[PDB]
Amino acid sequence: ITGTSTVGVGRGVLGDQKNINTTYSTYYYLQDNTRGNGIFTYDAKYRTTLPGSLWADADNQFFASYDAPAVDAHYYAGVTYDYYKNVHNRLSYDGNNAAIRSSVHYSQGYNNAFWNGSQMVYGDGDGQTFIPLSGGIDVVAHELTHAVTDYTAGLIYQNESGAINEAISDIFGTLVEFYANKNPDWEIGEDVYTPGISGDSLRSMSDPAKYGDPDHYSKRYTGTQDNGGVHINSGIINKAAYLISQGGTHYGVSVVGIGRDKLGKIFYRALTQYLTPTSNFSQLRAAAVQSATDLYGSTSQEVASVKQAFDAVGVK
Ligand SMILES: CC(C)C[C@H](NC(=O)CNP(=O)(O)CNC(=O)OCc1ccccc1)C(=O)O
Ligand SMILES: [Ca+2]
Ligand SMILES: [Ca+2]
Ligand SMILES: [Ca+2]
Ligand SMILES: [Ca+2]
Ligand SMILES: [Kr]
Ligand SMILES: [Kr]
Ligand SMILES: [Zn+2]
Repeated sequence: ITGTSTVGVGRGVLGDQKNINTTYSTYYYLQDNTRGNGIFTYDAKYRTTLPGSLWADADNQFFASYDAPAVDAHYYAGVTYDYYKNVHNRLSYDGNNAAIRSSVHYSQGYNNAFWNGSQMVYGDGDGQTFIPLSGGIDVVAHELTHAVTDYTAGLIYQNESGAINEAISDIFGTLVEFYANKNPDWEIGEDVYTPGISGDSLRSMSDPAKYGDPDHYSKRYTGTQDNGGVHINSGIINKAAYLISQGGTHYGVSVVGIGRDKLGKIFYRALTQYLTPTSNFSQLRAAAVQSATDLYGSTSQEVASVKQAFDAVGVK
């Protein structure tokens, strides 16, 4: 909408207060004009018709329980935009400052979030499996990263390419969580998953097997559920990424860590310059090796560590 940029204040899903960029024109809308061509957050009103209505508020204060998922979807989309711009010199998901749209209060008791090809969509959860999923910065960044993937490598959402697609979203979701630097970890979704159970999460990158997912190619799933295991076999790539960053010895193979920043540079370059819609795990290894070679040199530690990490998870 046309209006003037304003600054509201509210509380997110976890009860934390934060400022949000809004737009005033009769109402205060969740429209952040400070980033690209805007970040826009919508109310889906417990229905499934998208996007719903641009979020309107009478007083620029967003402290109601109903407001909390919107506050966080809006704010964490901003953090994610900032990460891609400041760290990777990428302007929004398309690289040309496309408007970023999210809808919250999608459906009833909806235990998921997704990119629908055009926007992000967040359920509220059923209150037992999840609380509203936009409360997780890693989840928000995971979802927006699907848009980045779709505009770049275009990894098909099934089988190995789809597991790479998922892992890219978990990797950058985690790197955004570290960028914001509030309780960062290598787990996915811990802030919104199972409010009655402490210390768990949806997936672990450091130890995928803790939540049932493979950590070696010899344990990959090859059935048909979950689009051929895209959220399952992502554990193999997540583990490789974790080892590149943090190091470790895994199934007897030692990896010298190179840190999160270099992990992000290598995988961002692989995603945007080498991966294709049909890339498989072996092709991802080759893309990561080439990316690290471009950035750091063929004789570098970074190249050697990428190779060690993929060796450790059984990907040649
Ligand atoms: C319990 C769940 C939270 C776990 C998992 N989801 C995630 O980890 C995050 N959402 P996501 O990975 O973005 C969904 N992915 C998803 O819904 O993919 C289908 C689609 C394709 C094209 C258009 C619209 C939807 C899942 O879906 O099993
Ligand atoms: Ca209000
Ligand atoms: Ca965390
Ligand atoms: Ca996390
Ligand atoms: Ca929990
Ligand atoms: Kr982005
Ligand atoms: Kr997620
Ligand atoms: Zn995903």
